Amino acid sequence: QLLGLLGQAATVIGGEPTVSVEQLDFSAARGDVALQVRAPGFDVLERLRSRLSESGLAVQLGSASRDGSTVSARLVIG
Amino acid sequence: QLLGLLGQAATVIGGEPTVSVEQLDFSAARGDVALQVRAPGFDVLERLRSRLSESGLAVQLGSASRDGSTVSARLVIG
Repeated sequence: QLLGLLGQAATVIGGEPTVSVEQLDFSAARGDVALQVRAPGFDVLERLRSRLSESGLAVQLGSASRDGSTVSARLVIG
Repeated sequence: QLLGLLGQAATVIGGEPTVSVEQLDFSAARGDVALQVRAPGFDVLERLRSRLSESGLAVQLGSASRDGSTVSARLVIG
């Protein structure tokens, strides 16, 4: 079902213009979608996780850290 | 400017239910989306390429080979 999931996540992440997707990958073997994202701050990552989850997606937000103007984290979408 | 790219590709690929996405990776450094797909036959991969291109996506279909019941190839979008 990692086809509606992709499209839905992409639409939700597009509703957060300050979020950038640096890398993204899925494998059938692993079973989920992993995204490396950057955002101006942690509140934006939390909101994005909230929006993905609200849309019905299983989402995990990895540990975030700040470097300069942005924070970065790994998102896992079921 | 590729969240819609991925979202659009997911919709087009979803219109080909016999195609399976085994792996998918994107990288901003690379600048495109690579997909490892399988399908029952080459005609399905060619139809999928045609549909992605028809939808307005830049698409390249790598060399395909058969193993057992399926063929496999690499798709590059963007």
